Amino acid sequence: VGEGLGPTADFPNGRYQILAPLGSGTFGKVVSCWDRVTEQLVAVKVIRAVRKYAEAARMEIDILLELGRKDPTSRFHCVRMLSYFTHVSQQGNAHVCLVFEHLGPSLFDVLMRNHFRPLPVPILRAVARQLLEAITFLHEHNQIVHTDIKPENVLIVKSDYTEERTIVNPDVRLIDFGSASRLDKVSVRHAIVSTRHYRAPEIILGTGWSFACDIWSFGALLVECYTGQTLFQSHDDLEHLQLMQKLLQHENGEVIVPPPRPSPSSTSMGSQRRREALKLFRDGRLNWPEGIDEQSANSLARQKSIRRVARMPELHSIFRPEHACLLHLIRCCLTIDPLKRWRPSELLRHPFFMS
Ligand SMILES: [Ca+2]
Repeated sequence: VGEGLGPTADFPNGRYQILAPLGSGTFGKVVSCWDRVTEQLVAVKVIRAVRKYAEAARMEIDILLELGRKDPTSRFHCVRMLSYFTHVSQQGNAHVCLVFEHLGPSLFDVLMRNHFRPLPVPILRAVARQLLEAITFLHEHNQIVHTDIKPENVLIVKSDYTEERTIVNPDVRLIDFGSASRLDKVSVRHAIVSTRHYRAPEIILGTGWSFACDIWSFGALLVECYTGQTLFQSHDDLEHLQLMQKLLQHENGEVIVPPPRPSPSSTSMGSQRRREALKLFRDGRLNWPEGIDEQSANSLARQKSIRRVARMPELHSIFRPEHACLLHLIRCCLTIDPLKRWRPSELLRHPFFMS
């Protein structure tokens, strides 16, 4: 902190003076910075010179250029990239740096600051609306899928506050386009995408994901805003799918069904994924709980999973009677079949947003 990034003729110690940390992750670090040229606060994302995260940073730049061209003022609530540069470190490491408008706390930071208590519904509604506007812009105006919708990637960059500090009138930015994919030509993909807790079932099952996987993540995000708590807390595919089945078991038509079995000759990424997913099934049904151990009749692992699934609520029981409208909205999102999920422009017409 206190160094500069992006040396220039006028500012050889760096145009962007590092002020404070903002966030970090496997991608690298985000720092609050003073732009010595325009004399503004900005946020700069510096990607670790690791190649994996650096080539992701370059596709992010490309998408953000197109989003910013179509929406300079972020009326559709995607983060605005102001600039980008390569910071050749004094060692020799070149870091890809993205310069963003001044940012703000994430939804995760908000939940954490409130001790993972429920977000009040009027704020939930305002955040949900702006995030759907962002997702509509991506899917329908740009044919881009984000794939990484989660609390850490939804920022409140501007916000009035009511006094501890409450949040009123949030101004949302969706961030992190380093995993976004253009789907205007290629309709379906099969790579594993999304962080575990927000990952749609079709990604696990190998049946092909598209725009709809973002609506699943969105639905899981909203439930977490309502309860304060991550909805799917498993890191194992078999148990994760069962938690989905349990949540939705009282929703008509909501069953986890296996992918079609691939030709044994088929070498594609999608076939490989479907073969793996089929190991989660026995005679066409999800092989839970028996598939958790299957090496011991009496199993500690199997017993833990049974308790975790028993603790998982049915979707309808999460919501207070007076919040039936939000439940109806989430039902249009948390559908196991991606073809049943609503488009974000349709979700924006839902009565939850008129009232
Ligand atoms: Ca990410």
